[PDB]
Amino acid sequence: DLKLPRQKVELVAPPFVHAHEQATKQGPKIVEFKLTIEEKKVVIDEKGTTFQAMTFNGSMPGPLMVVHEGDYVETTLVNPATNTMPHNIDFHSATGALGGGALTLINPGEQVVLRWKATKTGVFVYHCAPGGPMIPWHVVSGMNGAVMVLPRDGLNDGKGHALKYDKVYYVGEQDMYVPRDEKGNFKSYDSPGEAFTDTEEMMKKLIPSHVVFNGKVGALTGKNALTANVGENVLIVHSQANRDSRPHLIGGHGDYVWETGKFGNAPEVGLETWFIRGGSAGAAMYKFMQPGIYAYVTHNLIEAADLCATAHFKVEGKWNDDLMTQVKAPAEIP
Amino acid sequence: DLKLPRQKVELVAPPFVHAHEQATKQGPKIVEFKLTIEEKKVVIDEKGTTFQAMTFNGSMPGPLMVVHEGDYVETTLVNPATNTMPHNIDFHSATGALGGGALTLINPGEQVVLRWKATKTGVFVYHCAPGGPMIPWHVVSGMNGAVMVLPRDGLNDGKGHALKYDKVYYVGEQDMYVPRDEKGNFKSYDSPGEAFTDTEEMMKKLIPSHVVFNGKVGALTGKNALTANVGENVLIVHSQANRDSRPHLIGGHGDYVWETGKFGNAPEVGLETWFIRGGSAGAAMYKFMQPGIYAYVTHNLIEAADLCATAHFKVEGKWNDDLMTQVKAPAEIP
Amino acid sequence: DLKLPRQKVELVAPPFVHAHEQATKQGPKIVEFKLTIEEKKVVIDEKGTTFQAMTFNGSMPGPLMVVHEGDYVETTLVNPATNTMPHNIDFHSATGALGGGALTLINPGEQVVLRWKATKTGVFVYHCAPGGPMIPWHVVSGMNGAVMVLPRDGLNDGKGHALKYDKVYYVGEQDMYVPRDEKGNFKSYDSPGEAFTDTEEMMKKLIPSHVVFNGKVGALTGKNALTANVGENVLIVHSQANRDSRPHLIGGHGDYVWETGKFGNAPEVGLETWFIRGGSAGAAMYKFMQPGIYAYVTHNLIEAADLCATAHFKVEGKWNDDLMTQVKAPAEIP
Ligand SMILES: OC[C@H]1O[C@@](CO)(O[C@H]2O[C@H](CO)[C@@H](O)[C@H](O)[C@H]2O)[C@@H](O)[C@@H]1O
Ligand SMILES: OC[C@H]1O[C@@](CO)(O[C@H]2O[C@H](CO)[C@@H](O)[C@H](O)[C@H]2O)[C@@H](O)[C@@H]1O
Ligand SMILES: OC[C@H]1O[C@@](CO)(O[C@H]2O[C@H](CO)[C@@H](O)[C@H](O)[C@H]2O)[C@@H](O)[C@@H]1O
Ligand SMILES: O=N[O-]
Ligand SMILES: O=N[O-]
Ligand SMILES: O=N[O-]
Ligand SMILES: O=N[O-]
Ligand SMILES: O=N[O-]
Ligand SMILES: O=N[O-]
Ligand SMILES: O=N[O-]
Ligand SMILES: O=N[O-]
Ligand SMILES: O=N[O-]
Ligand SMILES: O=N[O-]
Ligand SMILES: O=N[O-]
Ligand SMILES: O=N[O-]
Ligand SMILES: O=N[O-]
Ligand SMILES: O=N[O-]
Ligand SMILES: O=N[O-]
Ligand SMILES: [Cu+2]
Ligand SMILES: [Cu+2]
Ligand SMILES: [Cu+2]
Ligand SMILES: [Cu+2]
Ligand SMILES: [Cu+2]
Ligand SMILES: [Cu+2]
Repeated sequence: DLKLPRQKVELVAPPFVHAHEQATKQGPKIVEFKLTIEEKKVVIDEKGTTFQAMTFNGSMPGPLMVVHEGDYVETTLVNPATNTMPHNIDFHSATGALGGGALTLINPGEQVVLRWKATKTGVFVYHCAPGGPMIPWHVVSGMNGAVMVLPRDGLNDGKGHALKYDKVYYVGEQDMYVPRDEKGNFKSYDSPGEAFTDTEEMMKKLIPSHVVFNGKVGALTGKNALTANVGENVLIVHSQANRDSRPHLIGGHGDYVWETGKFGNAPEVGLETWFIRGGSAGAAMYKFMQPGIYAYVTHNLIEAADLCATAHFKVEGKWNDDLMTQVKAPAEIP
Repeated sequence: DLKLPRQKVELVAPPFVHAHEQATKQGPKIVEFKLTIEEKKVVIDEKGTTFQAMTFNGSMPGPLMVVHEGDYVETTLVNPATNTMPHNIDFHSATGALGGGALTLINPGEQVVLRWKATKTGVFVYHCAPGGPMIPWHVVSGMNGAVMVLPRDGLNDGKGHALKYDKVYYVGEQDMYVPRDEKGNFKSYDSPGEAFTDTEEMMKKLIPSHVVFNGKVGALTGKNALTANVGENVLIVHSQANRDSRPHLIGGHGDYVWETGKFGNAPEVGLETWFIRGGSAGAAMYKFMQPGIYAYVTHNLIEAADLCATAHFKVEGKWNDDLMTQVKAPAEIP
Repeated sequence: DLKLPRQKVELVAPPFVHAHEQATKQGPKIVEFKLTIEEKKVVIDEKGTTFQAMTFNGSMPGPLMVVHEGDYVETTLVNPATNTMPHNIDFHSATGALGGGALTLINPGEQVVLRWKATKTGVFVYHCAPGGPMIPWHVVSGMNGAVMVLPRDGLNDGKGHALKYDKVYYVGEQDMYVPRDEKGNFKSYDSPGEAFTDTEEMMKKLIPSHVVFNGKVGALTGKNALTANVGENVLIVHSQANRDSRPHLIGGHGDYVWETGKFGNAPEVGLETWFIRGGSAGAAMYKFMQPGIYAYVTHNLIEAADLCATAHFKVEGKWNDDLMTQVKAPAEIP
């Protein structure tokens, strides 16, 4: 059958990304991944609101999988008996059978092994899609992540120059729909099944209660701020499986941006704000020039500041007064 | 006056497209079309919800008109006396007089003949726009379609290679605003006029009750699924006259995509999901690689699965195990 | 310290733009601007609805600032003692300190002077961002504008040809959130502070009551319509600091469009409708071909016609019957 070398990957939780090569001299391999589904009640904000989450590998988003063009991605999807619902997986990077969804439906207690050839480069969403109304419900419950398919020569700028990142982060954005009771408090539920009727009613009204990165308000702040140093080129992969987003690095730019997320297209340069279409992943790289704190947001600022969609970067290095300076500090008007 | 050959087109209902050439050796012609407006009460979902529709040629969307750059498009717009409202037409492909709207206002019982030169290539919306608050109301009642203006040399990839499609489909997406009564059932009305006050109130809240393709939930499924064979290159024109959409072919890609819809720009390649700005048409071509059923959706999955915005393709041919295979069918976890 | 020539600019209120060069033989300068914040109650519609606005220089949007790549932009931001709140400024064109926001927080009675180097070309949002939930509130209260950073050689089409505009207009789009009382009338408030709790509650629901250009329904109509002549190339800069928009010139096109707004990228050509991601500015140029009235809208037509987002152009010149003609005026159907 398929006679290529096998390579296992140990996935790591977002926003971090498992170790990988950008450019590689390896030829095609069968790259082996395991995703174990976990349904669990989680806390999504600083007020203690709870949420019936459904996850790949315990996280929102599911972890970033990284391969190269022409690799074969062999995923063991596991649905333990401790879960209540069937689940599957649709890879937007894959060709056929509803992205794999038609070949991966598993009941609690089952697993399945799907292989797909990575013929399309870029960052792509993966998500659960059991069928019918279950599709949006599983997705907005957290069951989505992304996979990055790099060219074997690494990234380029479309003008012949290599673009090498010093680090990569994966920001998965999640629209969440938590119903409220009559007096206006968020509801808690004993199971995903019990949450479904109220949650679907809200979903159909198309206004989320929360829009978060990495599964919670504030997830990518404080101890868990993203980091960089002045001089480092950082790739930020952003996904949104269900709803549009408009990423922006406050105090920075997107030096090279693939907003549609596909490396067969040259990046755009020098963006302020870019656009992640719901159902996609995109990527932006930026070389930090200034130390200090940055915020990384969706630039619907209501969503960013009030519904949860803000991350921070803490950046080390030397301030550049040529690029920016406070000529006169705040003072009384003359 | 204008001394060119005249060619009549027999329009066909969406999602099909009237016969045309891609590349042509014909020079400019006056291409003659007729659109007859029909106001009618229709059923829009499988529950039997009704809707006061306003249409060009009896369909939602109106039919796709196809011409070549430099042709003159001569449209006889007819508003029969059996209708209740005035109507007109604005072609986004046309130059001057509000796209034609300022030259085509016709009362019931009248017709008008407008000619415009097709100086801009791409796919474009056309829609009714009588004036003032009537503009959105006529559009979201169904009065919109599209027109495709092909280069005379056919389509290309921006790198010198021809792109020829084997077939083309037109998917018109419609945001609909059907009010509900106090207990939560959709309302029915005796005329568009009677539907207006409740419908406008809802419209201004910017949340549709239904988002459909080809005028109804399920229109492009079952007997009426789109079709292809493995090896066929299919062009999918997508329009949305009032509201954004994010098309996605589940199990496929956009091999070549003009998301802004204009053929003077090279297509993007290898997309997962693309973006149709409200007030526009875009186009994507894909060469099918795998047989089976595909879904074509807007990738707000709530809209797709719960509000109506899903089409199917049924594709014939041989499965390609190199691209995808089920290595191990669902089984008990060891 | 920084030993370059200083040049003062006298800002002008939108939609007009202060005098500037496109291509220039000047080298880098320190270009001096002053922005004075004004909190004020204004009328936003033809019904007399009032609104607690917060502005740079008294206008919504704040005025367009125009410089060239490599200039240094030195802004004196003034917060008079007659205001009630602290304020600051974040330039999306700037690098470091949250775009300047971390260096410009001023209480009523204070001013501050910030300099930033214009290292990124394009049109960019600037906006207030005091911190936390105040960020969206100040922005949607009106505290946003834009800055254009031109290449020193002026604009080009990406194919070696200069693009010179005959005039430029700045259309700032504002999503506004005015609460209603129980019977359904818009509320009035005595201060921004008093408006905050009801306004934030509404904001978080993500549906504006009004979407306007230049601060009011109808602002860019009648006496204050935009103007052009047949043959003139007009640049239209469009910004939206918080929420997406989809500009469209009814009866025209975007001949050259930078929808992401950044001049290091070639423009797209021949668009019908383009997309301004919330948190950005973009630009479109069009050479008028036909006289008469045009509407310039967001092509969510509900927003355009019903919530306020329509401007007009009045264009002088000779009608071109080759491009469009009414072959037969409205007449009884035979
Ligand atoms: O960045 C992708 C963009 O760059 C071009 C060159 O303009 O092609 C480059 O990237 C391709 C994909 O990695 C390489 O195959 C090619 O050799 C390299 O020049 C464009 O063709 C492409 O759209
Ligand atoms: O696909 C459009 C894109 O292709 C280029 C070549 O890079 O031009 C091609 O298409 C034009 C429009 O059909 C032809 O006139 C031209 O001859 C052909 O090379 C780009 O200029 C254009 O943006
Ligand atoms: O329009 C920007 C686009 O044009 C290209 C040429 O294809 O570069 C032009 O514009 C640059 C920025 O103004 C100039 O530096 C350059 O000399 C000029 O050719 C592209 O490289 C660019 O993306
Ligand atoms: O109190 N129930 O929503
Ligand atoms: O610049 N950010 O809100
Ligand atoms: O305080 N920084 O976003
Ligand atoms: O990294 N030095 O501050
Ligand atoms: O703060 N005094 O100038
Ligand atoms: O029952 N009327 O909405
Ligand atoms: O892959 N589609 O939901
Ligand atoms: O069952 N297919 O979408
Ligand atoms: O077309 N053959 O299955
Ligand atoms: O289904 N049994 O492995
Ligand atoms: O009447 N108060 O909303
Ligand atoms: O063409 N404009 O609605
Ligand atoms: O009447 N013109 O929009
Ligand atoms: O400008 N002449 O109508
Ligand atoms: O209006 N009469 O043909
Ligand atoms: Cu699932
Ligand atoms: Cu999907
Ligand atoms: Cu009409
Ligand atoms: Cu229109
Ligand atoms: Cu402020
Ligand atoms: Cu900002």
